[PDB]
Amino acid sequence: MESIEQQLTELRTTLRHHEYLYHVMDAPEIPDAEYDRLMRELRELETKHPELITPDSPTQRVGAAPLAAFSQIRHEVPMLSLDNVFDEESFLAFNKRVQDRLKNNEKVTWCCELKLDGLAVSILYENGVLVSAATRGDGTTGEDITSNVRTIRAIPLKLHGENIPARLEVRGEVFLPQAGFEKINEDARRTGGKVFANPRNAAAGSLRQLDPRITAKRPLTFFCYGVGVLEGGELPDTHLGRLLQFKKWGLPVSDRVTLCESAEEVLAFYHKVEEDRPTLGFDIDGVVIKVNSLAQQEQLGFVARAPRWAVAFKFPAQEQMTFVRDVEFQVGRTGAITPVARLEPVHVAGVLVSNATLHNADEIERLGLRIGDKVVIRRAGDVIPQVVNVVLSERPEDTREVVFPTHCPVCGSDVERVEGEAVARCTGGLICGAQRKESLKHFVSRRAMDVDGMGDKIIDQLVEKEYVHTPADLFKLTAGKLTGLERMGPKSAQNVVNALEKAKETTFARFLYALGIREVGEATAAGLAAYFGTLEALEAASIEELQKVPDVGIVVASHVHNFFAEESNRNVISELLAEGVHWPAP
DNA sequence: CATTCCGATAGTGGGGTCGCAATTGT
DNA sequence: ACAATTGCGACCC
DNA sequence: CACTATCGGAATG
Ligand SMILES: *OP(=O)(O)OC[C@H]1O[C@@H](n2cnc3c(N)ncnc32)[C@H](O)[C@@H]1O
Ligand SMILES: [Zn+2]
Repeated sequence: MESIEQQLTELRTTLRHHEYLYHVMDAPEIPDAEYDRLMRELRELETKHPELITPDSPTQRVGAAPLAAFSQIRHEVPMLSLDNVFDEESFLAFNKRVQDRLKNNEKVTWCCELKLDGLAVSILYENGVLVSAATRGDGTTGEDITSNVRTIRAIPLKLHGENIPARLEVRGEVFLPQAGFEKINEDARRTGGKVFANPRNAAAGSLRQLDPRITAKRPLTFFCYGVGVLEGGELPDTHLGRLLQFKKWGLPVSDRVTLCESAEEVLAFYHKVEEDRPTLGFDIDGVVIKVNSLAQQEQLGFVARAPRWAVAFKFPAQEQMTFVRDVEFQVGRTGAITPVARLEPVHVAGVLVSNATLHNADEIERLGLRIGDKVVIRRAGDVIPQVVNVVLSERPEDTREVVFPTHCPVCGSDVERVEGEAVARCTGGLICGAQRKESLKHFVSRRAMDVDGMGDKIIDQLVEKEYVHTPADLFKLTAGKLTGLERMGPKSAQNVVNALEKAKETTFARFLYALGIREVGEATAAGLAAYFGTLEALEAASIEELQKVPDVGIVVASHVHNFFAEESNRNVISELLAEGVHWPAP
């Protein structure tokens, strides 16, 4: 309610104060994640009132600004994923889905783009002025990388054409072309520097640098592919049309973007790009096919993790060979026992591969895999290690059978492989230390209670030393007790207590998900949350009423019902609430 | 309607690099 | 008593 | 980030 001038000055005062403490204490940086935040808030208010900007304002920073801790930025519009298709048939299925859905909106035109291989970045432009830039994070909240993005030559600090909207969030890929990647490695080996493994991870590392001066020396570039929040302007209903407009604003846009009228045209485009792939000058992992019309785009809507109007049409992945040195079994929070191949380290498409999931016992039999076997490996989708097949012809004289454990490798309990099901799991329950660990690990994960600083190691030790038994115990911990832990310390322990405290404020959906109810993942957690609104109506629901919730049948209904039916869980929840955990009432 | 098909999730798995701070070295 | 290493978790794909 | 099993619900005969 306080006037503009009074708001500007209160932001500048806090900013100039942080800079003061920085110099005084002779600090290495500004440990306050609230310095980058305040700065973007000042920029947002300033671009809004270009006449209320002073030459003394921190926004007119004359030279290198003081280093500051990374802050976060919320995405009004989610930065989701893409459903993948790997072959012409997979695409035709996608095409059928889009068609069968739409009601005689017949004219479906496909906008086709290269799927660049770097990292996603969202850039907010207010009245044509670049105010902030953020990564994707969990889709809702991402890291503020404004300082690093400002050093990217290809990204204009201000747009220029006509009808520039009041608010325009530009989404695209930041990346290192091959020549830039090689230039950086040539410099690393010349000096004592460390060389990067590939351009994707090098580009990402560059944007996580605390000191922008270092980022400025990385020849990062950018390409627009979409839009986030949009307010004002006169943008067209065609996706291509919009990119064409961005290009006119001065934003960088790939000249390869094309329009296809049929599925055959899309396929032709796919093979065309596959052929010129080596002449691009940068890496790609495929092409993105999307409904060009923003209207139809809205009719198709999104699913949990991705739009229904687009797919990433990926290229086949580069294969390599190596051998299995061993197969280990890891226990998950729901008791699941997953086999993992330990491989002889081999380089594949830019990275060192040492491990690959084997999924389950059926997969191991399908492959006929034995310890010692030679295998064909590949980074599926150009990211994840996958064991394609065993090379029988080269099976060593001496190989060892892979024996699925009949007793959990942790608590020793019996393993259960239910009739007709493929998954085998540990039956120890609360007795199993691996389940306890994985469960607490899941409770603390980014899409759950999001407790920064709590990882596999700290959790392992807390469960090992019997300090924690249930989620509630996590908040009873004090700096004193944490300080005396392996790889733990005074400030380190304080950061955890702080993160735990901050984690108290959540949402019903995240809390529900954090509880780890069988078959209740993030999507179902949100559905149940939105349906009942309160933890009361939920645990008071019957199996028959639970089945009224969309996408919830008897399996889920029963698991949910049996979960709250247990006093055990009732007190875990009640204790968490007692501990302080809470969320916005509907 | 009984089966089969399929869209959408759940659950569990991988590697690179950087900042912070625990830990080791001068 | 700082300075240089390096374990761990964040957080990219 | 990818894969597979599984669940819920739509499609098939
Ligand atoms: O499945 P996923 O999470 O890897 O995919 C989402 C990411 O795909 C990238 N990308 C690259 N090119 C495009 C185009 N042209 N359109 C939409 N997305 C694109 C993004 O970086 C995104 O996060
Ligand atoms: Zn066990």
